[PDB]
Amino acid sequence: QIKQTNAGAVYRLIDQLGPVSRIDLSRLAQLAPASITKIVHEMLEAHLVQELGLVVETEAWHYLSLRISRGEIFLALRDLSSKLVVEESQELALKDDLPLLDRIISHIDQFFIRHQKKLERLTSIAITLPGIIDTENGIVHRMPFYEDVKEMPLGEALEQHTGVPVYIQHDISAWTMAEALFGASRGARDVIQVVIDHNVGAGVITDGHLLHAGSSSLVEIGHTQVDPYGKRCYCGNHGCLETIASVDSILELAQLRLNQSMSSMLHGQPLTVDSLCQAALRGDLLAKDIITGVGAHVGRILAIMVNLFNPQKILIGSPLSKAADILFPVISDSIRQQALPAYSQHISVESTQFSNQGTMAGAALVKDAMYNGSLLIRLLQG
Amino acid sequence: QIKQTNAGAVYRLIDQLGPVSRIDLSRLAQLAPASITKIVHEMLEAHLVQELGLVVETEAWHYLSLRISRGEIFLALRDLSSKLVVEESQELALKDDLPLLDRIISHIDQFFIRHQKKLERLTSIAITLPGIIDTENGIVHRMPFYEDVKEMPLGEALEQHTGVPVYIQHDISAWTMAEALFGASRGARDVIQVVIDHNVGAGVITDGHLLHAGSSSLVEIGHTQVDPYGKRCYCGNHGCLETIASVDSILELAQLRLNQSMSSMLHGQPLTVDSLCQAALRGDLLAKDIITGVGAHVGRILAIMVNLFNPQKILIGSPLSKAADILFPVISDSIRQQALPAYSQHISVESTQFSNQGTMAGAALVKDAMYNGSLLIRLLQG
Ligand SMILES: [Zn+2]
Ligand SMILES: [Zn+2]
Repeated sequence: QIKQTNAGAVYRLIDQLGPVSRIDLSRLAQLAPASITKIVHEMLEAHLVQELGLVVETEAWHYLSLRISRGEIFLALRDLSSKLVVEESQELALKDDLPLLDRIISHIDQFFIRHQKKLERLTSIAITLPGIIDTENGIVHRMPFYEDVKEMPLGEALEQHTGVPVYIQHDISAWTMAEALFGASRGARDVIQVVIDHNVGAGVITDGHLLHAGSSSLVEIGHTQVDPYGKRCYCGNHGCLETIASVDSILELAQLRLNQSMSSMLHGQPLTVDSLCQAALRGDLLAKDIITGVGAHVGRILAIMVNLFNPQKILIGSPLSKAADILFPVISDSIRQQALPAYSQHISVESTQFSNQGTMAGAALVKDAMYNGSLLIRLLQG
Repeated sequence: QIKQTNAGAVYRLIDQLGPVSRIDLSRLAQLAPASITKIVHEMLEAHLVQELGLVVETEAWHYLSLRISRGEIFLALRDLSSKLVVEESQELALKDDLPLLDRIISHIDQFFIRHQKKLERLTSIAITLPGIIDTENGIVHRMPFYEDVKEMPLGEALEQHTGVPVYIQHDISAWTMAEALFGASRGARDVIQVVIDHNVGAGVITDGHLLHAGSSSLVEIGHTQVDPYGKRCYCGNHGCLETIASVDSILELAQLRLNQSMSSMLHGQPLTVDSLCQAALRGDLLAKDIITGVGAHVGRILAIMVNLFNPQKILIGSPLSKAADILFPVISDSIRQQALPAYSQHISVESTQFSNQGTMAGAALVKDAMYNGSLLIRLLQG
């Protein structure tokens, strides 16, 4: 276990600083040159690492990142650098004879069969899905569009099946980790990342650490009830924030409001977050009102979170950030009016660096597993 | 450094779950039989540990536990078990000639001079107080009752003056750790402890770690907005929890509504929190209304915190715990109504085991330093 951390800490460095020397790794990782020698030599003998100084070897090593969303599975074969080999997306019908679990395995098998020739060593699967997720054990408790899913052993069934580690994460936590490693929150101690998407929620980084990291519970603010009379949520409650502020719910609402309007510009195109944001940025009062509304709800909850966590940055990750110039000040205003001035004083509401499209976040699951060394040791089996 | 972590882990499992043999510790603390003999022996030598299995030897190992409050200082001499040896309190006037740091040091000096024959080995001094605290450097940045406190190096100075380690912490943080160690939350790796007195605060442990351990910030629930039409808070915003749940506001409101409700039992006695709670339990409509009122406000925040943190235990530390039969069900019901079913399902809202009068909390600071092995390393110094 001590071995596990050390290897990962040294891999991290090679990854981040390579070309880098054995001598340098020694001081930076605070580890005896002898330990560094040992760790590095295992890495060389596995082709996890190459010489020139030390550097990572990424081509020979692949992973699958899956993403699941409403009626769709995305699959991507990628290098450990995260470079894409092949990408597919497929129908995942919402209702079917077969359990979702199988249908999933089925899609994966088809992928390997199809692109079997592009495959180098498969190291792991990174999965990113909506729902209520035990990322420790890879259990999907409940999830949004496939009503059929209850305590689904996604992680275990897939490890059993592929013989490879399965890293499963919620979309939001995955994204938070991506922004932490590669994004807008690198080397930040205290961040709250809010995501307004098909999901509503947040990841938190406190004292430099991802809250709940590698535990079986997540930050689950999207399921704090805001309407005691609202629509049923897949969590098993009703009126959850996600019910009101998810992108899909905003758009259902806009549609209903649009139906009573004959004045709105949103009548010009099919209704999409993009047209929503486009219209609001022009001063369409309906569109603006809608975005303002979401602002108020998210602001409110974010304000509570500010009082508890005292973050340095707030990252909004969302299609609505197209309308940053309406959305962000509303969030800002809530936080200023609703959190301790001393905590709320010099807080920037800023957008996320990434838009989290496709399977891009999977890289954060893998690098994370390399860095904490868990995947690393599994790899050093050979 | 590397030796520390283990030594702390080792003392920890001997402390709670002793007597326990070498080999039983080998598997529990995950260190080789050879490493488990080494650490224990040093412990047998310095007498930190005794044989029978291995028991903690504590009677002849003292620390000074300090508590600063409104114009007052509590000093108490304690067993490493936390067993009281002697306990005194002094005047600490809000304004004086000799700076506060002096008068404090001066007080401690006098304590030792006084209780000399009862002293054994002084291991450390634990200090507990309100204010903003550099828990790391023992710097008191600011603190409520002594406006003259700015950047006070309480830690540095007392160590320099006494030569013993000096652990400083905020009331609520110390209390939160004290309930997890000796109190109502023993066993939980995850706890929200809400404190409702003249101030509203909270401590949160997730994964056996104090939230904000790595900074000077507090879980400032007191300032979360519970009422967008409420009254101004000293923070500047409106409708802060504290505005309504602080014992003071509660009595303020009771006083207001009592003034018209000449049915209130609350007319026979002067208006104390206790008479209020006594009357709520006797089913007085106003008292019960007011207590319920406070409950639903706190309940709402706690619902959000549950979704944030997923604790196993919620502890209320308050005079209002006298109304637990009323306050707690209302809080429980909020959580159940408002938070993620998975998280709301088996959660206990129970009362804090201690009221944190005096110094029963310092104890946690020392125990912690004994468990991370920092004090332990110091104590194997000689
Ligand atoms: Zn929900
Ligand atoms: Zn306030």
